[PDB]
Amino acid sequence: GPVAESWCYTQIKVVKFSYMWTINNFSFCREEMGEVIKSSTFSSGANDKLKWCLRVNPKGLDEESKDYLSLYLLLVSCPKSEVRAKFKFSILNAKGEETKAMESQRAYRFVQGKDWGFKKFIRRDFLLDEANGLLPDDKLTLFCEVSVVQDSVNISGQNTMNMVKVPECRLADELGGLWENSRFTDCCLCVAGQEFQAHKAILAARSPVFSAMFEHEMEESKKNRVEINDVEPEVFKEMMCFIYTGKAPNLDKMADDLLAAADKYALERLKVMCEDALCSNLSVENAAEILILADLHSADQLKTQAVDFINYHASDVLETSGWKSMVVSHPHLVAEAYRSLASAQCPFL
Amino acid sequence: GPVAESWCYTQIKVVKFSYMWTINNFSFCREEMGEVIKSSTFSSGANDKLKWCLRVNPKGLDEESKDYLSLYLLLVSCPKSEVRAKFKFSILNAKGEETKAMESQRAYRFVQGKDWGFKKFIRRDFLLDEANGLLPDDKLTLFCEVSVVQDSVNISGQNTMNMVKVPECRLADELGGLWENSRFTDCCLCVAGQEFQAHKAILAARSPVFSAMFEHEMEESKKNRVEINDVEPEVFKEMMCFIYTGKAPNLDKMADDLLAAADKYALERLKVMCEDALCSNLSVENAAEILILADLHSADQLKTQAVDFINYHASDVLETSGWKSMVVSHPHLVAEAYRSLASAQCPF
Amino acid sequence: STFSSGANDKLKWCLRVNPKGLDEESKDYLSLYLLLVSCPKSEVRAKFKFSIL
Amino acid sequence: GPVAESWCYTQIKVVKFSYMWTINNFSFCREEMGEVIKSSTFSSGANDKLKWCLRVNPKGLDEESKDYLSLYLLLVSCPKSEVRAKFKFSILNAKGEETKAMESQRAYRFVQGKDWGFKKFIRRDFLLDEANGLLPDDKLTLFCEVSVVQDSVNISGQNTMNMVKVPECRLADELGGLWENSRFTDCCLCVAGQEFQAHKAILAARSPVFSAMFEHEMEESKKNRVEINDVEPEVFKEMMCFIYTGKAPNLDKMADDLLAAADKYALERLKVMCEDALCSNLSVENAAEILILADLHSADQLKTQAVDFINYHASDVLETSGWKSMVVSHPHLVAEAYRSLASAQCPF
Repeated sequence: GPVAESWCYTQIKVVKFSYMWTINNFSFCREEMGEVIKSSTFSSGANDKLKWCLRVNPKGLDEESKDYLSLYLLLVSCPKSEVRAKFKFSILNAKGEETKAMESQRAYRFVQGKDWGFKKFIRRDFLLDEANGLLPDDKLTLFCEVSVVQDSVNISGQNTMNMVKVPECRLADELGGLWENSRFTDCCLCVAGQEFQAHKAILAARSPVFSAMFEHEMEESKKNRVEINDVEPEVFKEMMCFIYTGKAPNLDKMADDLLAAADKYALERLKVMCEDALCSNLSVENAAEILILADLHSADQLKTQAVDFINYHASDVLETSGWKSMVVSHPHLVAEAYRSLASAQCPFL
Repeated sequence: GPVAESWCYTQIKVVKFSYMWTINNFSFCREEMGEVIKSSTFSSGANDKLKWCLRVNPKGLDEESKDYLSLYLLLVSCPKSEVRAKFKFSILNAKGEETKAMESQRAYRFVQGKDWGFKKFIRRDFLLDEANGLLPDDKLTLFCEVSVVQDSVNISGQNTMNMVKVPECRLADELGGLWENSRFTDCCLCVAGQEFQAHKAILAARSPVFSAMFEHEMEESKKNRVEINDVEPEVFKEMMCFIYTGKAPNLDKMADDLLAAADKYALERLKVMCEDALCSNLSVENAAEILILADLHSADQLKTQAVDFINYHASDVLETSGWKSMVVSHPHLVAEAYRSLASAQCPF
Repeated sequence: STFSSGANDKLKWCLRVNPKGLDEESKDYLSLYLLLVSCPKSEVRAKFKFSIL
Repeated sequence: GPVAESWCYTQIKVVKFSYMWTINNFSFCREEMGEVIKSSTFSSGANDKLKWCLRVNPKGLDEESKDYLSLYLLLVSCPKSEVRAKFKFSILNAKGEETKAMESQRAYRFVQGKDWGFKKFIRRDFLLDEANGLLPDDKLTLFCEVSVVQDSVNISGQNTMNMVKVPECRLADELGGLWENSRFTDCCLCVAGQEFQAHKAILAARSPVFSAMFEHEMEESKKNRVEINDVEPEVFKEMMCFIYTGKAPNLDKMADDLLAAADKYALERLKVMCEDALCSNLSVENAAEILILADLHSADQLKTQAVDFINYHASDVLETSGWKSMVVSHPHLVAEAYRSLASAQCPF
């Protein structure tokens, strides 16, 4: 049984009657063919508004039956529009067990005055026979079962999926919020006159450089009044945003001096983010100073990509005054570029 | 496995419905040829405006369907114009397996009031044969699923290009290193005599109760030392590992008391995480105990799921001795179970 | 669109047309059908008449 | 025709793209069998999201179309899932009429990158012979017209629910009565000695230039009297018969100076609707006097439409003496016309 997410339970209400119909002194039928005996009206607890009755002909109702008992069912009151029904009849013998039971194969509709039943019910001679016990002590016993169907209803239920939904990771969010809110600050940064503030453990975890003068028993002097003079405060605030959160929102406008800050403080992750930022602006004129900053800050991937770019576009780099100043002030780096261009991407002649 | 300069991932959106549909007293078919009986309109959470319905003819649709039960599927609600879907019908037998599970090879174009189905679905006499088990206890149990597709989407990725890449993030690893080489910490706590050390701001960032305890009536006098003698250290160290790392590796072995710790320290994600763990560890022989803890430690959706599980398996849950202790200990939970099962059996 | 009158507002109806047809007899026949979309009672009898302005 | 109590108008929306296409020097087709030359991507103003294009095989697509010019219609990009359309192809002759036009009876299904059309569109030798005149100056021009169908909407118009009805709006009629009956005005103006009567608040309700003049320096001392001595009363009465009634009945007969007053008094809606009249009265013999007004009185859409008319009819606008007067009076208009003509004739 597969699990579903929606389902419907179409239920059609069905009720069952239980009726007894016993007539005494049946051998005194007192009439010839074509005469009926209407029963007493009966119902059940619900809905108690459908009044049923039975008509029975001891002799044959028609010339075709004659030597035949015939039994019918009739409905006399219908508060609704119409009612379809099923029925099973039976003759109770001397012992009381059901014999000669015939039922209806269709759900016949009934209106007030409509009858349904078996006119060819049982042979009258077979009933009047005594060996089968169908007429005990001049009593005729009949067993009536009437089943009534009602209008169909659909409860319908949407089954449960309702699995556990978990929240996302929040550590970056609350640690970043802890950065601005600065609850229970332990150290007071100083940057170009600004007096920033931060904790101690997160810094000594992010940067080996910070833990260098923190592990060497330098707490009571340097932690309260730590002085930093290299980085400007805007970039310095941005790199603590990186320290506490792990994100660099506006790196694209400050990729150079934040790379200088990353080189100073050994934040290798931010080093490679600055490599990322300064890679994707490679124009034919700025590659000289890109090489300058790459060699000054010991960058690897950005330096290699800049060397490949200047080897590709040396037709226009050489005209720039940055390249001439590069050649003058940096003897070794031009030689390194010559080395890389020598045994790569021109060995075909 | 070559690597390319670009990559296109053309994805077709697919939504899979599931549907149970059960009939009682079918042998009283009530009508001749031409009868149709409809089902209820059903849909999943997506998109909540694409409703479907079944439609079955008991005796048959036409004269050549005299000895055939015909089954159809009708689309009743669709805001858009054209929606196509490929469906599969089956019959759950007495045990519950599918029988004549047939599929349509095409995904027909459906519109507002369009029907498709198998007119020659199953034989009438083959269904009404009792030896086949196709009518268990005079009940028809069909199982319906439709696979609906939407307009395909193109992500249009473009890899290689600039070689630049991040060497991920070392945050969790270095905060674990803070567990490793001890720390010049902020505060020394006490867990049943055993000495643990942890910082203050990191606790105050992720826990309202720690921030409430730290800055009120303790930051002036007893800032260094505080004692917790309520949660045992073998789960306490793991809860502090959740505070430091953002995740808990060891949850399923020992979620029975760390969820109590999560309620005691108001960590919402950790509550939900152990809630999911105990939801996966629900079983018949302990569901009363999961209900006891879910009511004791303010779990809500876990309480609802455990109540639903007990409603599903109420026959054998009553046999376990845990329910008998639960009756005399917490009668309100028993009343709540009766309350929920009353709504479950509202029609009957 | 589904339609009914004010009373009793529980028997909703709608129409359906096949512009080309349904079967091989209706290759050159427009077909019009009327169906009942919702009913609270068990069954309802009716007679209908169609027209083209 | 009886009136029914319920009705429902079913509308399936249809839009239309009207298209010109023009190719030079068709004798230089430059290739044999197998060549295609495309067209630019085109769309209409609404919704400006359905992008179509064309393609033509100068020799043919298959061996059955060796002597057939092949034509197809192609859908390059669309935001919706699927679009159907009915299309019609045509060829313009030398005289400017349509010849050998043929269309398709079926609303074909189009999707991203699918073509539809007639491979056997026209006979290549029939185009090649000059007797029919279908190749004017070795150039081919195509008339393409396509209609796109859209989703169904039903308005479901219910009638005879309520016999009562509200008479929309008579407020414009009473405000028109405020001008004719003059209904105890407050401030009496003076237009070239003639006396007109106006109320005070409802002028400033719509006029930004009156709201500034009425409260500053005028209401304190000379509140009853102020003089307008630049606009003639024959059009000033028609102008004031808009601020009250919300409309202008007598527009076209003196739209030449109504727009002159419109930018003078900064009435935005009056300026646009009089720009409508002066755009509708565009012709070759008055384009100079239209453009001089559109430049002196800060018209923008009128100035754009006028210069676009002059660039297209510049063969005979230069013959007019008003153009010669505009040249010697306003050189900047001539410079703007040269700039727009250079932008139009950028490829040459």
